[PDB]
This record gives sequence, structure tokens and C-alpha cells, in this order.
Amino acid sequence: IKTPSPSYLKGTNGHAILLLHSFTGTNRDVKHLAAELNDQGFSCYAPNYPGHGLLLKDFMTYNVDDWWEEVEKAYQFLVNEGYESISATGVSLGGLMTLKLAQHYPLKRIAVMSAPKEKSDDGLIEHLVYYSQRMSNILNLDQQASSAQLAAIDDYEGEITKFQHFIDDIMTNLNVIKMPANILFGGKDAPSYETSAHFIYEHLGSVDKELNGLKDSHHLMTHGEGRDILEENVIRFFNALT
Ligand SMILES: [Cl-]
Ligand SMILES: [Mg+2]
Ligand SMILES: [Mg+2]
Repeated sequence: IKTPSPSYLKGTNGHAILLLHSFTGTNRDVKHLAAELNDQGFSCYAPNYPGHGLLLKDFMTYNVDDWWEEVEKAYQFLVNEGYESISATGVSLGGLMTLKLAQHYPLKRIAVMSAPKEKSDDGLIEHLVYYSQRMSNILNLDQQASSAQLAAIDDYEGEITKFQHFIDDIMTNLNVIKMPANILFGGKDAPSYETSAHFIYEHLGSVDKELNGLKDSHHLMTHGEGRDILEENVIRFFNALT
């Protein structure tokens, strides 16, 4: 049980793309999309947020400051490798990280999948419970081990509040994002993600921006139904760099 190492695909076209994963996910959320972009010539870097991949109690000793710091380090890695063209994409939390990156750095373009404009305490807790349940079954943890992981959720309340403020701060400042942008959501995701996507699209400062609601995509747009259409759309968007 460990947090995965980052995934760096070297390409040939001189353009680099950061790919950022979901809350409680890992970079396996973006593996296929990264590889497909690299097959088109891009360099791709998919970091893993600290804490992710660990059992729930350990996971909850990291927070949004740690996850953002890793994103900053990933961007700096690409700068230090010599890339002059750096772009970003991500799903859910990774979409939020992409927007925050765009507020900090001269990204060439961004593609944001399934970003929320707010999250409730109950919604975040439910995601932690699902993560803990899935981890325990994969690891075949016994009754007592699995039960203790869920016991620790109450002490994460302050970090949930921090996560909510992190979202709010990004959403308040979308007007500062001005590079070309592609905002995507899935028609088989909850309605709130369509509402969120419209809000994000409308508040971006970018002159060149598009909104794509893909009817057969689910929340994790990179996986499952609709994936070929999602990838075609995202790859076409980044191919405008070439
Ligand atoms: Cl999220
Ligand atoms: Mg292919
Ligand atoms: Mg609609």
C-alpha cells in the first residue's frame, strides 16, 4: 500500500500536458488519456496527490494544501525539463487543480472535466466512505481493520472545510483565466455538474472557450461509457497547439 509514483511520458512535439486525477483517485484515472495524447506526440505528466492510494486514516493526514503543492511541483518539473509550452487537464478535483494552475501560471490551454462549483460536507464524506470500502475489499481487510478506517472520518472535519474554501476561492476568480479553455461535463453525471460547468464556462475570462456536455459520459469522464468521444474531443482541443 503506497501512493503511486508520477507517470512521465516523453513525446516528440515539444508540448507538455499535465493530467490531474480525482479526489480519492490516483493517476490511473488519466492513464489512457495520457497515453493517447503521447501517441499524438505530446509529453504528458500525471502526478499522484499525496495521501492517495493509502488507507483512509493515513489518507486523512493529507489535505488540499498537500495536493495543490504536488501539482505545483509537477508543473515545476516540466519547467525544469525545459518545456516552454505547458498545458493542463484534469477530472473533478483535477479540473479544479487545472483552473487553479491557470490562475497561477501561463498555461497554453486547459481542459476541465466534471469540476464542481461547490461541494457539501455530506458529499465529500460519502466519497471518503466509498473509497475506504473499496480499499478494504481490494486489500481483503478483516472486519476490525475495515471498521477502524471508517471510524477516523469525524476528525477530518476541518480539512473538509478547507477543501470547500479551496473550491470557493478558485470559483471567485475565474475571470483571471484567459487562455483557451474547454469545459466538459457528462450527461450521465448528476445535474449539478452541468450547472457547475455552465457557471465555470460563463465566468472564465478566456476569449477562446467552449462548453461540451457529452451525453453518454459519466462523472469520471475518462473511464467507461463515452470514453472514445471524450478522448477525441480532448485530443482535438490539444492538437490546436500543433
Ligand atoms: Cl471534487
Ligand atoms: Mg489509440
Ligand atoms: Mg444542457
